[PDB]
Amino acid sequence: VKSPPYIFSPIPFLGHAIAFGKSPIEFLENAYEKYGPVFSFTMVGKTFTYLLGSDAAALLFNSKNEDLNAEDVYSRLTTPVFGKGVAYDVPNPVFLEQKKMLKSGLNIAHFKQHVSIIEKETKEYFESWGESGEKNVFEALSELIILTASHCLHGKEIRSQLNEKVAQLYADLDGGFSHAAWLLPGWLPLPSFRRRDRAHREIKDIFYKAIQKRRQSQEKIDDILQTLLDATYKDGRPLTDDEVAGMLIGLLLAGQHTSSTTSAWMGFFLARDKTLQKKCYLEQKTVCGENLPPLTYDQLKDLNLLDRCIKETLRLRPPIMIMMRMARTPQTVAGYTIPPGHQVCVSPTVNQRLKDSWVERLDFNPDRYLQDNPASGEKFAYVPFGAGRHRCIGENFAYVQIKTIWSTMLRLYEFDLIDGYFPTVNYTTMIHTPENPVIRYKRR
Amino acid sequence: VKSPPYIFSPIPFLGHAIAFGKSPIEFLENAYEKYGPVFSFTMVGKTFTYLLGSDAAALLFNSKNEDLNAEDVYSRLTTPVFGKGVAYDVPNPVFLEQKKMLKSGLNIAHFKQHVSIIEKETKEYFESWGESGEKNVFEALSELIILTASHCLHGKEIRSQLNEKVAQLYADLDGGFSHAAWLLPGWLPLPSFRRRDRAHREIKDIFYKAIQKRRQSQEKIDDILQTLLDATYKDGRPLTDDEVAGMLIGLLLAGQHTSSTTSAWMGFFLARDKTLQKKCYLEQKTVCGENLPPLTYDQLKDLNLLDRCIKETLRLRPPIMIMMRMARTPQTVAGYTIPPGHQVCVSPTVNQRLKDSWVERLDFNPDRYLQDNPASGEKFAYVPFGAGRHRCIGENFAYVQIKTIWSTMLRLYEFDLIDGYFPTVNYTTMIHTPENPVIRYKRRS
Ligand SMILES: OC[C@H]1O[C@@H]2O[C@H]3[C@H](O)[C@@H](O)[C@@H](O[C@H]4[C@H](O)[C@@H](O)[C@@H](O[C@H]5[C@H](O)[C@@H](O)[C@@H](O[C@H]6[C@H](O)[C@@H](O)[C@@H](O[C@H]7[C@H](O)[C@@H](O)[C@@H](O[C@H]8[C@H](O)[C@@H](O)[C@@H](O[C@H]1[C@H](O)[C@H]2O)O[C@@H]8CO)O[C@@H]7CO)O[C@@H]6CO)O[C@@H]5CO)O[C@@H]4CO)O[C@@H]3CO
Ligand SMILES: OC[C@H]1O[C@@H]2O[C@H]3[C@H](O)[C@@H](O)[C@@H](O[C@H]4[C@H](O)[C@@H](O)[C@@H](O[C@H]5[C@H](O)[C@@H](O)[C@@H](O[C@H]6[C@H](O)[C@@H](O)[C@@H](O[C@H]7[C@H](O)[C@@H](O)[C@@H](O[C@H]8[C@H](O)[C@@H](O)[C@@H](O[C@H]1[C@H](O)[C@H]2O)O[C@@H]8CO)O[C@@H]7CO)O[C@@H]6CO)O[C@@H]5CO)O[C@@H]4CO)O[C@@H]3CO
Ligand code: HEM
Ligand code: HEM
Ligand SMILES: CC(=O)N1CCN(c2ccc(OC[C@H]3CO[C@](Cn4ccnc4)(c4ccc(Cl)cc4Cl)O3)cc2)CC1
Ligand SMILES: CC(=O)N1CCN(c2ccc(OC[C@H]3CO[C@](Cn4ccnc4)(c4ccc(Cl)cc4Cl)O3)cc2)CC1
Repeated sequence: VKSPPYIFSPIPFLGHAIAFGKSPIEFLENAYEKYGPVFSFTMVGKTFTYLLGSDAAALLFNSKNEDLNAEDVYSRLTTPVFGKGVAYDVPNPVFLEQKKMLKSGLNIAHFKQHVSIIEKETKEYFESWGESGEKNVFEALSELIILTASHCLHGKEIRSQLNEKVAQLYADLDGGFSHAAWLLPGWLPLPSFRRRDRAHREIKDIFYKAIQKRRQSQEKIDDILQTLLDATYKDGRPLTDDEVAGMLIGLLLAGQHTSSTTSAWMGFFLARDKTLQKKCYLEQKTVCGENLPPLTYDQLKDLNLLDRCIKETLRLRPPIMIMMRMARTPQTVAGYTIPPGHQVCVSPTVNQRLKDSWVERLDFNPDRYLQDNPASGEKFAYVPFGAGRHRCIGENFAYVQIKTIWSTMLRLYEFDLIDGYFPTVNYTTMIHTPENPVIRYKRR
Repeated sequence: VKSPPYIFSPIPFLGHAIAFGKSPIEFLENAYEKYGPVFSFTMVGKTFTYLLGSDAAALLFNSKNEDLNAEDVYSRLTTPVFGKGVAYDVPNPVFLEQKKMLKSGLNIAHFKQHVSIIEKETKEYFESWGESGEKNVFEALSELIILTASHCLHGKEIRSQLNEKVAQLYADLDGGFSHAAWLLPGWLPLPSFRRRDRAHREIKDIFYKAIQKRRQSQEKIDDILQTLLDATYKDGRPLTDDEVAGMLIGLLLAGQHTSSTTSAWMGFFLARDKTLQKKCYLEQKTVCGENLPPLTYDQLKDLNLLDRCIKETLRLRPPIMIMMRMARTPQTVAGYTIPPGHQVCVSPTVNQRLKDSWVERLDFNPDRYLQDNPASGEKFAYVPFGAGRHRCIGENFAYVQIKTIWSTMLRLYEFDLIDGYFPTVNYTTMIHTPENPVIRYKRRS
């Protein structure tokens, strides 16, 4: 019985809050060098054990929620946003069943509807950008993906309900994913806290309309919303309008920022490497045809450089930078015993550029997978959508959304850095955004 | 006409204060990577331009004080501590004459007196350490250096006055060297300013009577104090007691924490590398004889290995991390022009560790000066004592003090890391101290 190596700190309560908050990746890498794959440190009165590399990460991924708990650590910020009865407000096994319902709605038949739907929105959004200029790509992508995600994961009913003042209510909901919502108790009246809670009530209320609007129309519509309204537990109990609305919010959030971010980054990687940008466009012609017809799901499967470009963007910029659990029981990894109380953590980001197992780690090189790599060489070195019980379900949909958008975007425009500026990473938010994400764009 | 590359910060007033504050060398080397030898950034509403590498630092080192001025940047810290009419409170030509006088005291005749003074102080101090144990070297060293530096630089009369009270007065003065004193206006009253001011008066008062008393006795004492009492500007004008008192405070502050931090680090470099440590002890025997007799200045010149260990310590841990100037007129380096108003900096630490010119840069290797190295291969790669008009005058004394101390310390003890711990650097203060500088020791064979 032995404790993970502990990283002592000068500052009594803050701990490593300032060094880690400043640049978590450098911090975690420096710690990996000095202390190894399993270590502890204190931030803001809380102790964190991190698991780095595949072997160590294995513990968090392979474990039961009974032993490494996700609600204990997420409820604080998620439950106020998504709502009661949904996600981390219920016991895990109840959650899994809701996960299976959402899974059902994410299949090839729906994805075939999604492709053309997203393609139209993309084309129609970018009518405002004209033939050339300099605009913020991430904000454009943020707005577009709020349109595409809603169109696909919510109904046409809800998509037709989106205006300026609804995006504001979504923005209010984003402000729930904060530094402060995690650390500070909910009973404090902060600006962001009231802002968020106001929007939750409103948007639940807006979803109540559209659920009622569809529950009553007879036209057989087969999208994701229908899948939810039709589903049932092992019980045989259908979902309450509340439950449904709860998981509609969870879909909107999961599906929006994780794809805007990633799309935005890939933009800058492709603008920095103009040869690779050219090859992606060439592959568009080679696969789909020189006449560039509207996109099909079946064509997507064959855009393999684009696919690896997305694989590689997610490698160097996974939007979920950290996974967390609470140790409810003692757990053993690498010979260390993590005591109950620690928040146990894995970082895809660190794992995915770890010097031990990636060649030219900081290089944007989608051909790395066409060689030997730990993404197939190792279990948990490449892990942007997690693994085990808490593993993602949006991977196919996120690949469809991003793929369609960038196909359309490369068809519209050639992209370039402004004065060679490659954006750095903003760590002031759990939304990890590119700093000043403005690209130059020529018509193709 | 082009200004240096500038590093932007989101944070409005503070700018890079946190990123620089936390790890300056890390910050500066990453900046070197992205931007090159010359760049500018801002902290707490001040803009800094750094000159990294021999070629760039040549600007600061070669420049005249009118162009790149030190009073403008040092005075707020310095004058309150040393007092008026001294150092950076007077125009630079006046300071040079002052430096010339101090220099004339730092000669071989006095250094020979110093050796046997310092050795005795060292032997006597470390009697409280006993056969073995675990103690805080850095604390022991600063305590010791206060005694040795006073004895050598102030004289026997002042050293006999050194008690618990006076040690506290000096520590209050040290408190004047805060980042706070550099940033915040002097009419504010933090606890530490009051202390600095009160202690400045009480120390001057002590030095006054000490100066008075020797100006009177007939004992022909040939030391650094007498050199000051007998000195004269080109004028013909001798120093007033307040000037003598000033530079005496200057001397103790100067010759104290520079030697104590450097000695402490060397302790840790020697404890980390045990076969190096033993070779140093063998050198003692090989040079001074097997009997290990009392140290002499002459013997110190032939301790080449210990010399290079100090040289190498100063290379990796120079006590003065940043030298600074105010730009009064515009200056040009590497094609860039620094506007008047920027604070222009060099860091010996960064220069002395630069991938480009240092083979295995982070390695403590005293024998690197027996190969081809940039200390002789370049101009300003190795500059722990500065260069140009503001060049240090204390190097020879520093070496005498540290060699004598560590020579003795090696004869007395063998040193070890506690649990393989090597202290990291404390940056929260201007005395760049080692973290938890406790060392293991046992009586040497
Ligand atoms: O000696 C090296 C160390 O010195 C300085 O640390 C001081 C620090 O600045 C102050 O904060 C204070 O420490 C108090 C601390 O704040 C409290 O948390 C508490 O500490 C207790 C721990 O909570 C508890 O876990 C246990 O500690 C044991 C560890 O659990 C166990 O793993 C092991 O620790 C070893 C580490 O695992 C290993 O990594 C290595 O530690 C290195 C550190 O990681 C590194 O940061 C540095 O530490 C410096 C530090 O920077 C200084 O500021 O080097 C270390 C090399 O040793 O080795 C560890 C063993 O040394 O064992 C420990 C038990 O030894 O108990 C502790 C109480 O002991 O109370 C503290 C009250 O002092 O003071 C410290 C000491 O000067
Ligand atoms: O633009 C004119 C500028 O040109 C020269 O600077 C170049 C520099 O020498 C190159 O090294 C390189 O600099 C890179 C830079 O170091 C990186 O940090 C990065 O910068 C991006 C930021 O990371 C990102 O945050 C954002 O910047 C925004 C700021 O965060 C925000 O505060 C605000 O900027 C305000 C400034 O804070 C404020 O001081 C003021 O700035 C003006 C300067 O004071 C003035 O000297 C001049 O700068 C010259 C510079 O001296 C040349 O050497 O004009 C400045 C701006 O007009 O005014 C701002 C208030 O609006 O807004 C910015 C958004 O711009 O984005 C930046 C830029 O991508 O990227 C750089 C790599 O390209 O390039 C620069 C520029 O060519
Ligand atoms: C690039 C896009 C995406 C990435 C990189 C991503 C990443 C992740 C990661 C890392 C996890 C594991 C979290 C943990 O273990 O703590 C996860 C879980 C999950 N994701 Fe995503 N996601 C993306 C898009 C989506 C989409 C579009 C949806 C909705 C269809 C979604 C819904 C979910 C759900 C329901 C979970 C399960 C949470 C749990 O079981 O505790 N994600 N995702
Ligand atoms: C190892 C110990 C020492 C180191 C590393 C050191 C370092 C330095 C450095 C880097 C400078 C240049 C300052 C600048 O340009 O900003 C300097 C200047 C100076 N030092 Fe030292 N020093 C040491 C010991 C001493 C001692 C013992 C004395 C007095 C006996 C002393 C007195 C001075 C003086 C008078 C200056 C000139 C300041 C000026 O002209 O602006 N130093 N020293
Ligand atoms: C203290 C500290 O150092 N830190 C505070 C906590 N910090 C953190 C916060 C949240 C987090 O996230 C995990 C939870 C919350 O969000 C998702 C991630 N997600 C998003 C899309 N797919 C998955 C999620 C799951 C299902 C659904 Cl329906 C929707 C979503 Cl948003 O899992 C991960 C890390 C890490 C940094
Ligand atoms: C904002 C910022 O980034 N920062 C704050 C200011 N920072 C700084 C502060 C002081 C400094 O110091 C140079 C001046 C001050 O002190 C000496 C150094 N000194 C000591 C011994 N030998 C030389 C000195 C010279 C002669 C005599 Cl008589 C006595 C002394 Cl104390 O020169 C150098 C740098 C640099 C870091």
